[PDB]
Amino acid sequence: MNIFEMLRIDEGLRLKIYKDTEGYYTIGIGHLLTKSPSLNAAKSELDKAIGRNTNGVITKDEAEKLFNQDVDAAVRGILRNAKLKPVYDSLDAVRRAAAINMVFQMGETGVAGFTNSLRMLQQKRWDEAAVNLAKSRWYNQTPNRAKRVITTFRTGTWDAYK
Ligand SMILES: [Cl-]
Ligand SMILES: [Cl-]
Repeated sequence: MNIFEMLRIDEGLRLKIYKDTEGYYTIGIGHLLTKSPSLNAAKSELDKAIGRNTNGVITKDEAEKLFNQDVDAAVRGILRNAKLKPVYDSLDAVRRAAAINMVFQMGETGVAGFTNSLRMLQQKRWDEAAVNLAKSRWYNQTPNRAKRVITTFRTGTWDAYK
């Protein structure tokens, strides 16, 4: 298992514009297009992301290209962030994947707001970070996915995904 397989499980694949759990226009493997209610605004972000006239539909290869870019941008956002980088460097490989999953979902600004959880992850207080992570809008809105990520941070294994 790895970050690509983990995120593909959590996010799914859809080849046609759709609204995510928040009601935002999304396509591919969790690639957020725009928070605006306008479908025309989403189609135009899509054409621009892909470099052609999509009419709201993309192929599998294009979905995978966006996906690759987004995973890469999530990693590089972690490393440029003063709050995230120290935590990330302190973690083993499996739990590093859990951090990327969260950033991918909620952006680096969002995760960097999990100050107390971050401090506990850094101190390797796994059970306590799990409890504090669960006290969040994130967990209450998307509990199945959140539990999978929390379990990964708690155990250091891919068990929640196997
Ligand atoms: Cl893009
Ligand atoms: Cl969920």
